[PDB]
Amino acid sequence: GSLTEDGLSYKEKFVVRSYEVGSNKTATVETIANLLQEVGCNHAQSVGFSTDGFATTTTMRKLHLIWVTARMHIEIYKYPAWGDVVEIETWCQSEGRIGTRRDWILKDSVTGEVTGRATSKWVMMNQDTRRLQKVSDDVRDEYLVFCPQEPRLAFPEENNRSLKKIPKLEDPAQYSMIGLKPRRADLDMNQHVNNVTYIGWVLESIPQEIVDTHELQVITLDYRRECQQDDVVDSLTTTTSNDSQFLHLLRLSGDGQEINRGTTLWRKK
Amino acid sequence: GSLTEDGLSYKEKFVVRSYEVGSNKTATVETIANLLQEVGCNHAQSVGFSTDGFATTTTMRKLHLIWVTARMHIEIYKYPAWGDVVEIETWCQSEGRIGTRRDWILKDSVTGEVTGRATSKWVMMNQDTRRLQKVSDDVRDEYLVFCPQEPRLAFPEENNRSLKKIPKLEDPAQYSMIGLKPRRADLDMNQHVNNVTYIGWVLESIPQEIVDTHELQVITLDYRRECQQDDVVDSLTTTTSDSQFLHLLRLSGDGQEINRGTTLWRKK
Ligand SMILES: Cc1ncsc1C(=O)N1CCNC(=O)C1
Ligand SMILES: Cc1ncsc1C(=O)N1CCNC(=O)C1
Repeated sequence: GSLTEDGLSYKEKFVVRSYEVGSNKTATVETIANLLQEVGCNHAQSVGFSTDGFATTTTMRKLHLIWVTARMHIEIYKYPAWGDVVEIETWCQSEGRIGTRRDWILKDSVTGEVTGRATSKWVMMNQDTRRLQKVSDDVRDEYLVFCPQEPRLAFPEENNRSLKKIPKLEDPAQYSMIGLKPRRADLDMNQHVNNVTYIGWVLESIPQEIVDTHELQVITLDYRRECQQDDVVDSLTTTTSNDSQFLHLLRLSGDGQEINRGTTLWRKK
Repeated sequence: GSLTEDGLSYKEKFVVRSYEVGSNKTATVETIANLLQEVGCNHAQSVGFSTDGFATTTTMRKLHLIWVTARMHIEIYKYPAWGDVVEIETWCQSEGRIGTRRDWILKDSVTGEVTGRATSKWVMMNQDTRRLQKVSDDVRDEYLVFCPQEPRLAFPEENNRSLKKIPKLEDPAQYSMIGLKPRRADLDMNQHVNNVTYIGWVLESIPQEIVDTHELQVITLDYRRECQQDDVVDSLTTTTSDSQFLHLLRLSGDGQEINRGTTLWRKK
């Protein structure tokens, strides 16, 4: 991988692995999400961020602050097959005091065509108190160093799916998968549950017949609260709709505390 | 990746990923096991095996046969850190009518030193009846085309750890993790639970304090029966001792054994 000529974005190629594919012999959405996270991490290292798994700036370390995901939105047109080379371009942008955004474009390395796109919103959090906060002036000035100054969006459109409000699923759910627990392979190097695991848990309550007959086209996931290593999760899904749409909810199995909410759009194979 | 000059082994380089590492910022044993499986699949594709996830020969397809894992043994001296390049060399060998073996050597790409080694035993199974079989004359002939004819072993030593008999853990277990279930990311392209998932489930019953203070040096795992997509597993562990453990994976309900194994850990 490497930064582009202007030093304002980063590109990396990946060869899709045997264990990274599903029944259709193409990359799962979890493999796509792991690759987005990997290229994001390589971009951060290349522009001088912390090499400790937290990707913080100098001002962030002085104030004991970290970036936490608020939303992930992924749209896939073609999933790369086992053995194909996918090229992913990524860049960051500051959104005033709200937070920051990381965007991605996925391409077929051979044809050069765009096969997918993604966007993620990140918010500032104090590492100690776990309280969300606004982005300060000094942090906004550090982002100018490596971010394009004219707006560059993976999802530019006037009314795009990436910015839609997601409602809270009402009981009873149409489908459910209960008692989901993370194992050590679900944790990152800092022992927090990997953001990609929440995607897999959301999808666990989609009926197998939908997965067997449809391709996942869009997924939008809101991150409300973290699942801990010793927490147990319930994944709930209700149909909201040639195209199938679902509303999703992840909550703690005990008290029912919400951890994530989201939506998926599937098209017939 | 590519076959070596003699066409009897295969080499591939991997850059260790951010999500592939543990708290020590080095590759987990599950990442090592996934990389062994990946280079194994690339080797099979390059020597003309089926490209459907089963890696069968032409006589295996006519007889409706597939290879199933009987044992996996991995010994790691140094786990590669996040961003390091690891080089893995793999080859196969026929063991008469018993089955076949796939062996691996892991090296630090920069220094050229051996940082680990692995060996796996595979047995023939009829895909329809699920009955184990011996390897027939015709499939032993096909293995001669891409396997070294003089013995090449990752664990050559007589009476080594990779060939030891593993006992069955007796209740009560000292430690346990119950109610483990596979999700879709645990399945392979043919919807069977990935062999690497069983390694993770074995390790789930090791106390966190052992993981925090020790490095895993050796793991030997026997595969007895497959966990299905709708099965629930209990992982049991008892200390037998350097720290050594005896492990058992069994179905949550009736207690049917699926795997048994051992691990050896060294103080950090
Ligand atoms: C530079 C940056 N700005 C907003 S997100 C982000 C980033 O690259 N990451 C990936 C690693 N860990 C994180 O928490 C965030
Ligand atoms: C060629 C060969 N011979 C014994 S094991 C093996 C092998 O490469 N694999 C990896 C893919 N799927 C399998 O079932 C076994």
